[PDB]
Amino acid sequence: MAGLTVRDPAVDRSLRSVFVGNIPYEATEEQLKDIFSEVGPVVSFRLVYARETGKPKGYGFCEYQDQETALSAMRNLNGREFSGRALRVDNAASEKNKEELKSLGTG
Repeated sequence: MAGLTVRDPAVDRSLRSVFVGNIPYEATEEQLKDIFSEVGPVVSFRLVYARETGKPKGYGFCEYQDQETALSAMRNLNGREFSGRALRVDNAASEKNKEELKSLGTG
């Protein structure tokens, strides 16, 4: 990306992570797992839900094993209908999407 030396590995992790939205409340993390695996190898992922009934908020994130694989998700999954809801997949490293993660309370 920048082409600069980075000592913080969290930067590369953020770059290879994406922010996923428009997730059906009927969808599970296991269903999302499959959706993510269609793109490529995955490190981690989470679906954020309301701490009450358990109903998903429809937002989460996915960490891929490669930054280009994460970009492939942004290419493929972003705008792709998932059980009625067209998924939004952005770069988690983006300030806006990080603030969205803060709103979700993921860190």
